[PDB]
Amino acid sequence: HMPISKKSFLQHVEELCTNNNLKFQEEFSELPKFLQDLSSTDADLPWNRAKNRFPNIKPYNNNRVKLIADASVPGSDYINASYISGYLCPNEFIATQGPLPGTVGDFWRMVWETRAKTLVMLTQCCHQYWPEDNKPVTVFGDIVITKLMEDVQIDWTIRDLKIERHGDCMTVRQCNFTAWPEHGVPENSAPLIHFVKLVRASRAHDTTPMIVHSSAGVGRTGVFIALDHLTQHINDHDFVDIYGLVAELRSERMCMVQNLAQYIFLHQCILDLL
Ligand SMILES: [Cl-]
Repeated sequence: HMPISKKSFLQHVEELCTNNNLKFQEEFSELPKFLQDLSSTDADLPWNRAKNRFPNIKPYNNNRVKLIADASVPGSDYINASYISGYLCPNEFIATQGPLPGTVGDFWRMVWETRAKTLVMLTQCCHQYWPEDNKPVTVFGDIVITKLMEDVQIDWTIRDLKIERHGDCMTVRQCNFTAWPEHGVPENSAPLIHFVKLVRASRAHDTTPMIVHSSAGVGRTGVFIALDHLTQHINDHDFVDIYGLVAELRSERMCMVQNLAQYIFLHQCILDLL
């Protein structure tokens, strides 16, 4: 196993595609779904199981996002969310599922406690966890959310939200990509790549994470985080290692880049960029 040079990349992909994606499938089937010997037992505890949309998609104990715990309430520290490294720093991202109705409060508690100023939503539209224009204030525990603005563009919608607790407050920008097809991957890579760049340009200049979500927090979320890595990488280097990147992402959250179509789409994006 080795990274692939930019000059060799198209030939590499052509070889993977031949004989009905024979080698693409072989390769993708080589990647285990999860890392052997990293526990995910916290996510399997009885008091946490209803906080997971899919019983087979769980964060690892070591890098799950831990909410402030109440010692008298088991599971008060739990959300199905994982820290994921970015290209320039560890813990740049949190990969999470879109909240379940019963974990909306937990989701906003995560936003508050991590001081996250940017959310990336890859679905439409799956529970709306932000206020409606006609009911623009919502309350979860001691956290209050106020919708401040909405900006609907062709391939995404931007929403600014105020979050407050005990009078302290923060503004959070939600970047909601709206151009992902109901089935399969985007036919055209350009809108998603533009969205990746837009999100990065909007980010807070502090060490706080960006929260990225999709239904399971692994498929579309994995593609988005992988593209944010790959787009930066190819500006600094003349080789690319999508296989190794996915193996690293899976070492931080099981099943990141969940299916062969998503894996192939990452290669198509690189082809389009070169
Ligand atoms: Cl979602």
